[PDB]
Amino acid sequence: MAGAARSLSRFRGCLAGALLGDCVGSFYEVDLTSVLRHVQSLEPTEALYYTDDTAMARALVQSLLAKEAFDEVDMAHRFAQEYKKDPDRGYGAGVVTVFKKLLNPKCRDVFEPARAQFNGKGSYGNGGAMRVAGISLAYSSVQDVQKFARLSAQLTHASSLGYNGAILQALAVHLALQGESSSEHFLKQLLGHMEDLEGDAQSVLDARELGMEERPYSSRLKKIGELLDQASVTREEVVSELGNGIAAFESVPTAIYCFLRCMEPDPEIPSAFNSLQRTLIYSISLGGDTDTIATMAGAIAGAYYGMDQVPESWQQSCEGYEETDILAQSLHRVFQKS
Ligand SMILES: Nc1ncnc2c1ncn2[C@@H]1O[C@H](COP(=O)(O)OP(=O)(O)O)[C@@H](O)[C@H]1O
Ligand SMILES: [Mg+2]
Repeated sequence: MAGAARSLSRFRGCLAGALLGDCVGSFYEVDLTSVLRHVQSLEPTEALYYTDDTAMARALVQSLLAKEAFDEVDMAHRFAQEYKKDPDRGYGAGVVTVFKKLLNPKCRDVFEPARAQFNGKGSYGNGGAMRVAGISLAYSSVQDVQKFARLSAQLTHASSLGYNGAILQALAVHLALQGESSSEHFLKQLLGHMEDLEGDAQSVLDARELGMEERPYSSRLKKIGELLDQASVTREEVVSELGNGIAAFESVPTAIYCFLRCMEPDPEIPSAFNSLQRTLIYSISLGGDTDTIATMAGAIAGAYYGMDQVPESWQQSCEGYEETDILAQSLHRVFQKS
């Protein structure tokens, strides 16, 4: 079991969970039967490549470790150089333009490329959120998590839909690292934070311009509360109400739903699977952007259940699982230990 709030086990389980989500989810980038069939093939060697989700998470974490702090110039450069070195990881069509501009040594304003995206409105993709878990490992306070989730996200994702998705994901990880909670209290804390954020005029403006409801993440969290109280919620219901898409708004709430729903056993998923495995399986069964939804659900679940629920056979199937683990331990030593 995962032990105290912000334990080493929780740190390790968080990054391993994210890696598992990316690697296993990537196979389907779908039905529950087919997923269950496919995961049997993990049972008894870095055979599953990671994608942009992990590549960016690793750069983000390496920046934090390098500076023992957030440094936007260092982080932007690490993202750009990681892309330069290994461009075929499955980066979004939009965000590669950001990396190209950052690679220009004349670029001394590292937030400006992201702001120019999509006719100056910014990306609303889930790429800011997919990599953000490291932020919550580095920072314990809600205040710092919000601040640095936003800043890290804004390096590529300047739309409030994009960066607020990243904050929500980081807040979910923040909470999961604290250990045992009712699903009620977990969801309620998230709702409260997003209601606070969606009172800001930039959030209200971005939402209105995109033709959405007035406080979008808040509305989705309320929907999650309803779904968690509803009988026999089907994949159709989840996907139609929450989404399974590349947009942050259609993937971050979904990931959180998968975590909360899978806190309890489910007779549709064999009992031999543990809670972390169940969460990953369920999230992939939703289809769509299985890679990023599973990566995000995995980060939350990993933080909550800890490393003892990370199956060696799954973990050792993933490219770079040892590097991922070292980074988690390093985050714990530098920012959690003294
Ligand atoms: N403001 C936007 N207008 C139109 N499409 C967008 C917008 N923001 C994101 N997208 C879509 O989402 C995709 C992924 O976003 P992008 O920022 O490239 O990468 P990431 O997957 O890292 O979020 C884009 O290639 C595009 O298809
Ligand atoms: Mg990916």
